[PDB]
Amino acid sequence: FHEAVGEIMSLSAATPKHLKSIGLLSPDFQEDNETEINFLLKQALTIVGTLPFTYMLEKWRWMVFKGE
Ligand SMILES: [Zn+2]
Repeated sequence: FHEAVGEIMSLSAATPKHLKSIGLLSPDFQEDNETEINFLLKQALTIVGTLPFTYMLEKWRWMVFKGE
């Protein structure tokens, strides 16, 4: 829960909608469907990248500690 609450803020803070309202991103900047794809893939390579590895490592550790 702690890390989830810490990460939800970072997820929203990185949106171009907030950036163009905070002044760092110029208002005359329209996000394209390709930049959205690039950002989503960059996020995915971390989020969905770390999931199967985490599950497999935990399954292996649980099966080792259980003696199977
Ligand atoms: Zn933290």
